[PDB]
Amino acid sequence: SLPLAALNMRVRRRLSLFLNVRTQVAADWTALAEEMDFEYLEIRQLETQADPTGRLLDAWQGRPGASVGRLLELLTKLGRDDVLLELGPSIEEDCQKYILKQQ
Amino acid sequence: SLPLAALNMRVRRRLSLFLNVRTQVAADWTALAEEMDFEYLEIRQLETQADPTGRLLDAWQGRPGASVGRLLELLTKLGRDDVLLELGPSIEEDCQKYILKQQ
Amino acid sequence: SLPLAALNMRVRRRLSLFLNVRTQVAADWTALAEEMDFEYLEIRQLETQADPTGRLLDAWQGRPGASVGRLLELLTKLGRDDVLLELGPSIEEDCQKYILKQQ
Amino acid sequence: SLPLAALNMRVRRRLSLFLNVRTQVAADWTALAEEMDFEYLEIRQLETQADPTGRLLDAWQGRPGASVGRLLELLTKLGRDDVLLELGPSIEEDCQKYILKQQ
Amino acid sequence: SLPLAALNMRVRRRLSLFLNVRTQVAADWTALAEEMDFEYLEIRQLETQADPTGRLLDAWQGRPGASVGRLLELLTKLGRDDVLLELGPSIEEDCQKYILKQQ
Amino acid sequence: SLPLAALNMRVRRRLSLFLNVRTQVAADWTALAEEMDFEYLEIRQLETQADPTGRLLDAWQGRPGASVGRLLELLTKLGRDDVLLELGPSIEEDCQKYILKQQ
Amino acid sequence: SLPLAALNMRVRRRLSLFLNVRTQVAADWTALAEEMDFEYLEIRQLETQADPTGRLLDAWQGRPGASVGRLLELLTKLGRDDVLLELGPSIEEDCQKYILKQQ
Amino acid sequence: SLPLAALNMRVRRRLSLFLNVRTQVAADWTALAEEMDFEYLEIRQLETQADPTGRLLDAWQGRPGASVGRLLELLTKLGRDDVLLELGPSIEEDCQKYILKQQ
Amino acid sequence: SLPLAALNMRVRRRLSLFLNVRTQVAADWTALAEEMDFEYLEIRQLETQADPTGRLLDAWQGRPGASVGRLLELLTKLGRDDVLLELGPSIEEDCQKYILKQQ
Amino acid sequence: SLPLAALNMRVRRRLSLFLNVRTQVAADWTALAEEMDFEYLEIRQLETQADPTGRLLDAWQGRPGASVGRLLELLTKLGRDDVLLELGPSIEEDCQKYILKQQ
Amino acid sequence: SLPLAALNMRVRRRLSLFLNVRTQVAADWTALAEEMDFEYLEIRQLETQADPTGRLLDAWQGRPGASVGRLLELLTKLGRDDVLLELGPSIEEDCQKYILKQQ
Amino acid sequence: SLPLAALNMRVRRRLSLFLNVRTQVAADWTALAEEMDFEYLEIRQLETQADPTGRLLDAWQGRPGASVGRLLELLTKLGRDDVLLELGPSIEEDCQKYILKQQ
Amino acid sequence: SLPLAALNMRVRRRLSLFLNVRTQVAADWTALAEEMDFEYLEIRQLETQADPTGRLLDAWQGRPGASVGRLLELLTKLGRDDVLLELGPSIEEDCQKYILKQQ
Repeated sequence: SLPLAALNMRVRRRLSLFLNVRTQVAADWTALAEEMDFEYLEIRQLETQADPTGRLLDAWQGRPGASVGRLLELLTKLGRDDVLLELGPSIEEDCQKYILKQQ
Repeated sequence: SLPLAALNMRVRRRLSLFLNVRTQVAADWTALAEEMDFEYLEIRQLETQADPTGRLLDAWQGRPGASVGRLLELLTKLGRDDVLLELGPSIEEDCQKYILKQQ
Repeated sequence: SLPLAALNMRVRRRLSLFLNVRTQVAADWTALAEEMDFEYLEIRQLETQADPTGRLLDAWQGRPGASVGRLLELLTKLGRDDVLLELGPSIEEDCQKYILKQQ
Repeated sequence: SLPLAALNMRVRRRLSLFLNVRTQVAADWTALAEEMDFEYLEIRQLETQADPTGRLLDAWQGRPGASVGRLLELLTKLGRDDVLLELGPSIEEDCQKYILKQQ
Repeated sequence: SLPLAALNMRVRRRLSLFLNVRTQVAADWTALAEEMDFEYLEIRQLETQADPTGRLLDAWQGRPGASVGRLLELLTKLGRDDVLLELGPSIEEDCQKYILKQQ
Repeated sequence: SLPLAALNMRVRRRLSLFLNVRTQVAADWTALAEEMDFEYLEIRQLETQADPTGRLLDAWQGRPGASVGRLLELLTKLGRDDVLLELGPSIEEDCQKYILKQQ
Repeated sequence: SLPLAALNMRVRRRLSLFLNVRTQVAADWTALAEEMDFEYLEIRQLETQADPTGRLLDAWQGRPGASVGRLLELLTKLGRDDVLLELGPSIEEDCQKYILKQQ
Repeated sequence: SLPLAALNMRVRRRLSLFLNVRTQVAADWTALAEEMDFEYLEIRQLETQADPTGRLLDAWQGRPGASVGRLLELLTKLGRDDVLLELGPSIEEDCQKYILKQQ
Repeated sequence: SLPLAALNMRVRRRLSLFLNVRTQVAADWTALAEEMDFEYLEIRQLETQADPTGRLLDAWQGRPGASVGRLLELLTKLGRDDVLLELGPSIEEDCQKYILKQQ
Repeated sequence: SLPLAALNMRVRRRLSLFLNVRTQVAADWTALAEEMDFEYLEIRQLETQADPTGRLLDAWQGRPGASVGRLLELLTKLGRDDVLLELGPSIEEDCQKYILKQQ
Repeated sequence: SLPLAALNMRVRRRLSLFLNVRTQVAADWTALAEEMDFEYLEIRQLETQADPTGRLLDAWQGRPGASVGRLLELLTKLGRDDVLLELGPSIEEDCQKYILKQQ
Repeated sequence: SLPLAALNMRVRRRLSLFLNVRTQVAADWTALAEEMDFEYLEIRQLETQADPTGRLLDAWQGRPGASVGRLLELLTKLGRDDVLLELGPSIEEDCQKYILKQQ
Repeated sequence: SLPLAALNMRVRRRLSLFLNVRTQVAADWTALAEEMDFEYLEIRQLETQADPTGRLLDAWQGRPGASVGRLLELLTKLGRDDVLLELGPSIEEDCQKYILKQQ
């Protein structure tokens, strides 16, 4: 559907709080980065700078498959329903704000 | 119900004091880790780093069945009523604080 | 009320010292930029150049809702009462100077 | 087809919002600048001044292969379909305005 | 009283030496971060970057209850009188310097 | 053949689960680190940081003999056929993905 | 067949209760350790640390002949049918769980 | 008097050599940990990690009664005059060094 | 031979992906920076800013020994044949493009 | 004595190499910035931009106490005799050049 | 020899591409500006406007030591042989054109 | 004599391999840190970040007694002649390189 | 001669298998630890952690008399010719590998 420029700073910080908690067992932002067809060296470069989830979403702005619904189904494919229950209405509320800005 | 981000540092330390006392006979954090569908190698990786209960709860943040009530009923399924009598009101008090933060 | 041209260089530097301290947790200038209906790409463009709070106030000069009182109530909506206690009398003192310049 | 003077300020700002978000992994304006046969020192000179995408399009005004359709196919060669879905109708609407100005 | 901008780099380093010694038993900076109404994911994000006490004080700059006396009474509520006996006169000496800078 | 940048995060975590189970009798990651011509002090430095198998593979990125097939035959020389039966098809599936990324 | 990572913590504790009862006459874990081609000094090193059956199974993770069926036939070769009658269905139930995790 | 930050690494290792020799009869570091008002689960958590005397002194850094003279009188209350005869002049020599660092 | 202005953005990013993976054991970009006669404080200054390999190549633009072949033989002297097998044809392809631009 | 315009680019880079190595323990440029009566928010603003020592000396150009000898005695008050032994003759050589330019 | 009016726009742009790449480590145009006896405030004024190398050469038009050979030996004194190998024949070709214009 | 900026990355890594092997009995980097008049909380802060020997040498850059010969005699005072026999000629070879850079 | 960093993981495990078999009559690792001038409390601290021979060799890395030949003659002074007949060629083979690494 619509690109990830609809997601403003408040949602993109709340995704960061969940996803850059770096765990060796479960699906942190590196599992998401692998599901978005990033090379290992790209993920390893994103590990260095702070907020790697935000830089991951910035690097996944211009990619041939990127959208908001693709992000919401990749977060379901990872099984992390932690984020879709809290960022459920906020992502829709920032979708409708971007649509109203496009009028 | 609500995710394990409602559980702040004070409760998550008091669960750690009970659960990472590693016993060969009774139900320590490894029995809880088995009840949360972790592989043996995941539990064996969590044994290495300090506070394995806290890293266990961090790795069980994003999992398809995780919640606070699921944790409270898995601690009942293990029979450890040691923790539910002391962390009874504290888990509710940090549930209501997270709800009030969501307003 | 009156536009943000009443705010001269001394107040606009003291807002910059508080607001462009970039934090991942609390409300820096990006939370304020989101509260003023800026797109994510606008905020991301303002991050690049130095003094992003000053360029944020320059980009919020000509906007349909902009005023001094709107700024003072958006800084209350973010909860940052750090700035309203120190820039309390200075914003009024530069309001009254702009009024006296209009005579 | 027709040169890049057909692209007025509104499209050239919306390309700037997408393309000068400088990422180390994906295709920002420097990948586009490399696809338009610029030397490394030219791109390095364009990095210094603000809005490097606008100065990139100004430096690619007079070049032997430059057109609007060449820009639209170089943005497809980079795979960034982020911009062609939002700047789809606007580039055509400013093409038809330039044609009507030529009568 | 007065905000935490009165606390310069020397005091803010000496608080860091005491408070980011991370202990599982006593009150390190995470107990202080919980006493300042931070979510678990905020504290978990502050654990990642170096000097978490300094980033904790930066994130507690703009918060509705923040002051120097609030910090001095939260360090008493944690019972850590280690810091109030050594940073006793230094916090007052940097309070009086900030007051003299305000004249 | 092809370098270890073909091995993305999912395989490199599954090698970590088998290989950093530290045993005194059998061949854990330290036997593999010795087979890759590392000094004792290098292995002793890799023991300190978490995920020593991942940091071992990162330190064996740029080495004169490193490849994917060299890793698969060093894991056979150690006799650990535990990993080649489960990471059999996954290493080939991430080889073919890296080849398709090179086109 | 499938490796010993299928055996989670509950089965690996119930094997430990039977097998590390150290007897001079019958077949405890040292007879099993001899049947798995361990040297005397390896078994003597495993005697020192607590739960020697669990460390024995960890040291027999990566070995050229190790599997679950090999363990079940070595426990038959020792004649200990004490364990195969109680850990009969549990080893199959944790085999099928590992297969379902591999999907 | 003065806090336990006066005690540097050499004294804190020599206390560790005496006190973490774990005896069932006499007063090792657990008797000292009980005399410093630690809960049983705190002491049981300190038993797990290596150098429990050093982690005990780190956890007794910020506590309402902690000082160097309190430590020297709690080691007298336990009757262990083994440590006060060898760490007699060294604790004073590191007290006077901390005082000279405070000037 | 020819200077490092022949190396455009695509090669200079692919060198960055390999070389700024910062390892304590092997030869990352700091070993290369030492082989190019940089002082420790220069390398320590280059560590601070992002993409230190790109800023390293920019600081090694104007140096008395710098060329493309010198870079290719210093990457052989470090033994990193990881980069010469993938950036083999690309460095020649951007050499021949710079020569054709010089005509 | 004479102002800091006597210090040209070569000395001001060599002070930068020593002083902006950011350490948590010793006296980097932030201790010097505190000794020159800068507020915490000023130092925090200078941390953001690259070469903070050079921007620190630029912000300490016009200040009521600034001179070259004041800088040389503040670098002695911090105890950093690292810089006065190497930038000993160079600061005098650029003092005498500024005097000869004033004739 | 002959003044810098012999250097036309094409050479003066190619010197600009090399020299105004602003590096903190090597010799950019500010090292050249220091070698031509400019004050720090002059160089700091030249930093503000775009193409600082061209404005540097314009400000070094009328100076008592300025010539083309002085520029070619100051670029050798800085060790930047990057520019003398590419702007070797072009500076001579624009010297001979200026001589032929003087006839 | 000469400061620790003479010691480049290769020597400073080889000191790190010997000195940050953390032992409870012998003289690791913490004994060296105590011999260089660091407080316990400084050493405890240096323990947290990786390569504590390198950060120890960075924090001992600007200190009133620091030099290369002081380091070589403090490593003799600790009795560690392990490092002076292997880093014997390398420290002199990087001393003479720094002297030749000073010319 | 050469230090104990020449002894890699395979020899250091084979010494551990012989030497940490703890006997009350013969010469285990504690007799060797006494022959290397360790205090009783040091040996008693090394008894606690697993592989006490490896931690004994790590604590005897930096000691004024430590070498490989000193170890081989202290194992002869204890009369244990069990280890010199099996670790005869392996210690020489890892000596020659360390020499070839020093080239």
